[PDB]
Amino acid sequence: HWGYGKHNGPEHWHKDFPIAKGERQSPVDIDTHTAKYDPSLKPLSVSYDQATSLRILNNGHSFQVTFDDSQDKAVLKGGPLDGTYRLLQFHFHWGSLDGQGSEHTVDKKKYAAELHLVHWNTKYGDVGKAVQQPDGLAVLGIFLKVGSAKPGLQKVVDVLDSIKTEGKSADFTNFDPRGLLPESLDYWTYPGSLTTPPLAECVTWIVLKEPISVSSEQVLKFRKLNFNGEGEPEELMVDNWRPAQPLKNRQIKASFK
Ligand SMILES: CC(C)C(=O)Nc1nnc(S(N)(=O)=O)s1
Ligand SMILES: [Zn+2]
Repeated sequence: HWGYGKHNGPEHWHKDFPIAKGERQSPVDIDTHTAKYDPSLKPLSVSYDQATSLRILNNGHSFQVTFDDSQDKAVLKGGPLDGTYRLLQFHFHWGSLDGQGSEHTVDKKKYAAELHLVHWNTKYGDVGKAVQQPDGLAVLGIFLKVGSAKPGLQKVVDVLDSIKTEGKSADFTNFDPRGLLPESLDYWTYPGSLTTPPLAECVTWIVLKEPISVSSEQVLKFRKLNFNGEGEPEELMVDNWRPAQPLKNRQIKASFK
């Protein structure tokens, strides 16, 4: 199975998922001086007031919080998007040390972690259909740097001990993802892909310029998770990030000057 190790990591994924070498792969380095301000871009509309979180799960490659996506409860619209995108789940990518962990980079800078809020276009009816469409998904990416704690992240951090190994899940109701968002919704956007297999080229990426700060204690709890299932040799879930991929024939647009 694919993973992040020497023998099954990102450099191997193309063998099972040949689109890994495709024309719109993610993540990418965001060269801030080359991204063009696009005044036609609209402000992002993040409507999370009615979000219904359901469960938190260790899937062997990250941990994810899943939401009820059977109704327009927590939706993303505006920005570069046409139509309405329902929040399905969020998860993180992080490093073994604070100097790596993000998937996107900014002028080659790596952040300690990156949060992905994954949404799918309601015109396609379900996420499985959406993944087969070039505009099927919108992933809101938020960088994490280490400094002050993020209070809205603590409820997530405190339950991670109950999902240490692959396959574990827990009830995770009444979590408000608005507590994970930075002040500014200034963003970069570009057409890309899922960053884990199957690497489908179905995503409009919306990457916020402003990171959130999390504390060393919060990220250290991420690093206690395990890639392995219970009973297997313990392998810390760290460095679950795909490196930046070739930009190829793509322009990154900025919502801000
Ligand atoms: C629910 C399912 C289709 C899903 O969300 N799959 C993802 N695969 N990579 C993602 S990422 N790291 O680009 O946000 S999301
Ligand atoms: Zn992700």
